[PDB]
Amino acid sequence: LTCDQLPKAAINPIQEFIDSNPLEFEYVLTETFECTTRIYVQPARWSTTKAPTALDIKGTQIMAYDFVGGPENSAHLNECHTGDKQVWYFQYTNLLTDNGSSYCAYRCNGTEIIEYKCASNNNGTDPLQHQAMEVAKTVPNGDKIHYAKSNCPETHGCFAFY
Amino acid sequence: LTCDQLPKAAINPIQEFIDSNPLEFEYVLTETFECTTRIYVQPARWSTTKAPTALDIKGTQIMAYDFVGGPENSAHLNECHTGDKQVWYFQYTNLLTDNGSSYCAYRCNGTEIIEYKCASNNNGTDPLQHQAMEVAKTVPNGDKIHYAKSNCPETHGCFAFY
Ligand SMILES: *[C@@H]1O[C@H](CO)[C@@H](O)[C@H](O)[C@H]1NC(C)=O
Ligand SMILES: *[C@@H]1O[C@H](CO)[C@@H](O)[C@H](O)[C@H]1NC(C)=O
Ligand SMILES: *[C@@H]1O[C@H](CO)[C@@H](O)[C@H](O)[C@H]1NC(C)=O
Ligand SMILES: *[C@@H]1O[C@H](CO)[C@@H](O)[C@H](O)[C@H]1NC(C)=O
Repeated sequence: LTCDQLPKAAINPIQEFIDSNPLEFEYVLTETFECTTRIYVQPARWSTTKAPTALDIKGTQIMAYDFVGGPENSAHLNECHTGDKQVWYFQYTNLLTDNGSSYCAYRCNGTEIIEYKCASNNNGTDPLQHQAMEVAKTVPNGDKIHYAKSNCPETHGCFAFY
Repeated sequence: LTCDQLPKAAINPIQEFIDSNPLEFEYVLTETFECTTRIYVQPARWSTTKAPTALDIKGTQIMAYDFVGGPENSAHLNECHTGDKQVWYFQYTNLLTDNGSSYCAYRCNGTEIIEYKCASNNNGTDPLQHQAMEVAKTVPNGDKIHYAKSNCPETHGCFAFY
């Protein structure tokens, strides 16, 4: 199996993601998105693209990306500080269940995987999530995929921020 | 007029704030919240306080505060990185109108004002907002209140983030 052959799952309407806030990552590829919270935001009233935004928040640092739909269930992200483009797909989503929400998303470079983000608001207890992670690790460079919360900083009274 | 005598307006239910996302500050007191976007987040499924969170996002930096209600329409904030406490009130709110949402909030130390945050998603066009700012500037230390967006960094394709 190669990264281009992974499933490209249907994307839930944006409000379903917003209603899942806040999420934390359970499995990631590089160190970048360890100990990170995901927040979805609807488009600004003054946005001329009317693209929603994904926020990746790691302590007191934040990466924001406006995103729009592309072909074959892709998300086309524009990183808001640089204007750099990223193309993402979902292996699966399972939002707004009786046990909360999860999904696994990935970014390829051709046949290899270069980033991975499995998110949930149920502490990774959706059996689909572990299952998806085990499939993603089988594509080239998927050996890097690892648990995202092994050594996160101590909290100071909040639950999704530190 | 002193800061303790400013109005302490009714607080809209949290979902009305969430539905106003994203907001930007129009008037602030210190330099801290210049060029800053406000995002409200519902409590995490795993939060034992079930407090919502306010996010103040300034470029790639973020301050998060879980907050709960206190006496006399106060918001009691817990800054998520330090555990430091802040007590806030609203001069007014005007959320989810046909021209969007605005509010002005403040933080006193006794008779003086120490921080001010007027937010909107309509570029400060709610006449209540300019009016509230003109009242707040009359309390001790209100002379510091100023326009929040005079010199913000260039955007790179997004609208509420940079
Ligand atoms: C994929 O890798 C190649 C080789 O380094 C690079 O030129 C390209 O920009 C990368 N990203 C893609 C195709 O999104
Ligand atoms: C979340 O899952 C991790 C890993 O299994 C575990 O160590 C932790 O106790 C869980 N947290 C809760 C609140 O159940
Ligand atoms: C108000 O100012 C006094 C004097 O510096 C300080 O001790 C106190 O902690 C400040 N903050 C309050 C009352 O919230
Ligand atoms: C927002 O208001 C400022 C100050 O009046 C103005 O310079 C700017 O052009 C306004 N933006 C829009 C999109 O109307």
